[PDB]
Amino acid sequence: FEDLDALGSILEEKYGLLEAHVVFSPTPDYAGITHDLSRYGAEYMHETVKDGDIVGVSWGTTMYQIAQNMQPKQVKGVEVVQLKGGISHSRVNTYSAETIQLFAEAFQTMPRYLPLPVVFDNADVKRMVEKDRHIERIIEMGKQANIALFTVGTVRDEALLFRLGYFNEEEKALLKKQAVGDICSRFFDAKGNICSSAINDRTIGVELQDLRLKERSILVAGGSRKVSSIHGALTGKYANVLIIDQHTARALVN
Amino acid sequence: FEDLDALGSILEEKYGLLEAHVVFSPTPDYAGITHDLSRYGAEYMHETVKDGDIVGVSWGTTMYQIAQNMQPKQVKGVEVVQLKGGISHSRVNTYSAETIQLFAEAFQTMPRYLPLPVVFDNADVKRMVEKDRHIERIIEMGKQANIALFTVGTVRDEALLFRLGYFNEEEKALLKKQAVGDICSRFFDAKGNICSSAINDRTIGVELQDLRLKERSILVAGGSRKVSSIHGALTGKYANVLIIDQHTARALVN
Ligand SMILES: *CC[C@H](O)[C@H](O)COP(=O)(O)O
Ligand SMILES: *CC[C@H](O)[C@H](O)COP(=O)(O)O
Ligand SMILES: [Co+2]
Ligand SMILES: [Co+2]
Ligand SMILES: [Mg+2]
Ligand SMILES: [Mg+2]
Ligand code: NI
Ligand code: NI
Ligand code: NI
Ligand code: NI
Ligand code: NI
Ligand code: NI
Repeated sequence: FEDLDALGSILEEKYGLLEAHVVFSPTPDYAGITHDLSRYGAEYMHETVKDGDIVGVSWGTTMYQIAQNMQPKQVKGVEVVQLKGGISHSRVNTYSAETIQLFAEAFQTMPRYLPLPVVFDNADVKRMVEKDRHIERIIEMGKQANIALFTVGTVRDEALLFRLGYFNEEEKALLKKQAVGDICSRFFDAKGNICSSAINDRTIGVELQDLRLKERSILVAGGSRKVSSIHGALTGKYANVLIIDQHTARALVN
Repeated sequence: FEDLDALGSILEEKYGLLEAHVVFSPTPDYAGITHDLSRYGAEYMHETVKDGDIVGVSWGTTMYQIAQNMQPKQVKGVEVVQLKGGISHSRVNTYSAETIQLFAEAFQTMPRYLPLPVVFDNADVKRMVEKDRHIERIIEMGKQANIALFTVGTVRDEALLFRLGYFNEEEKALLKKQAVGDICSRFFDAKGNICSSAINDRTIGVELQDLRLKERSILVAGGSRKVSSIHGALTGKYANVLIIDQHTARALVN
């Protein structure tokens, strides 16, 4: 038995967080953890979002589970914006559109989509694509967002970001060796530093340093497979609110 | 009363078509015509598509109605590919994804999406985007397609292609004055000639001259608002199969 409050305050002081929410999940398996964290993430969002908020959302399996658990809230003037594009160049679907739809619906608004892949083949195309005024507006809304909600990814073989046709096998091998994970599809190492300036320069979406400026940058993540990823993310100070299970919390404190 | 067979053979000889299918629609209103043409289009597709076919589909209100009326067919080895991207930069939705999903489902396959807008801000970005190998593959499948299904659009104020954030007001004014319509979002005049090489050079999707090479290039269109558009399309020889109502057929013969 962990005093979840004790673990929370330890994480808060260790990583300089505004809030650490240690959620009880009875078993250490990833599915079970994720389910419990997604549930509390949805409750936290419902409690937190208020009139006039600009809310940035990520995508992926965690974010879709949170979305699926969202319940409506009577708020006015809320904007919900996609923080990174979710277009795939493979048959694999990110469900980014469905995820943001569910969040926007909860908050009585319509989704502000970012209708792009997150990674492009080269920095020249990225720079030409990002200059489209519609894209610029969406990226600027992502910067304005006072609330950002995301997870951290892994570099496992079946990592979603390795299945979307973005990367060649040399790049995947590099990331598997040199990154611990991604936030919004930007890859960092164990110290939170950007792994590859070249790959980062091919990416359209919220910049990691911009997350540090927000009223709430909320990281929802847990499981043994994400311990190192979370540690990197927190070391980089990319989130000020952490929603985590007690197994993973203990692993980080230890 | 029109002998629909007589009108058909007249259109066939007038425009050098492989097939003209004159569909009876009792009233001249656009909704009524479109419904009847969409229904027969779905039946024609069901009858026509066979094992191994590569089928290219367009999008828009006509194409979505056809899609909604499609019934399944037990065929093997069929590919269904999007002929032009359907991403919008406004809140207006083309339903391109839902349209191709319904066609692919009918033909026992999964959609080959073109995850792009059809028009880009400038020719430089278009050229850089089209070089992505995934995009190249989809465009090449569109060229390989032995069956292409499309409508022709108008240049009315509420034309779908004027509502997607592609064009500034100067460009819309130019197109309204100088084009009669579009096939797959490429604009032509009354003689079937491309209106603007500049706008055409900003467009990713099936090239009009490539439609002329296919076993079946199927144009489904009717209504007084599309008479001039259809005439331009047929004058350019972009379709070898026409599905049209008897009101519009009479207007073209007259
Ligand atoms: C946007 C990509 C996510 O950061 C991550 O790689 C995948 O999310 P899940 O781990 O929740 O699938
Ligand atoms: C892909 C655009 C279509 O050619 C056309 O502009 C619109 O289709 P509907 O006329 O069927 O809406
Ligand atoms: Co190899
Ligand atoms: Co004006
Ligand atoms: Mg549980
Ligand atoms: Mg009818
Ligand atoms: Ni409430
Ligand atoms: Ni450390
Ligand atoms: Ni444990
Ligand atoms: Ni049949
Ligand atoms: Ni003529
Ligand atoms: Ni009539």
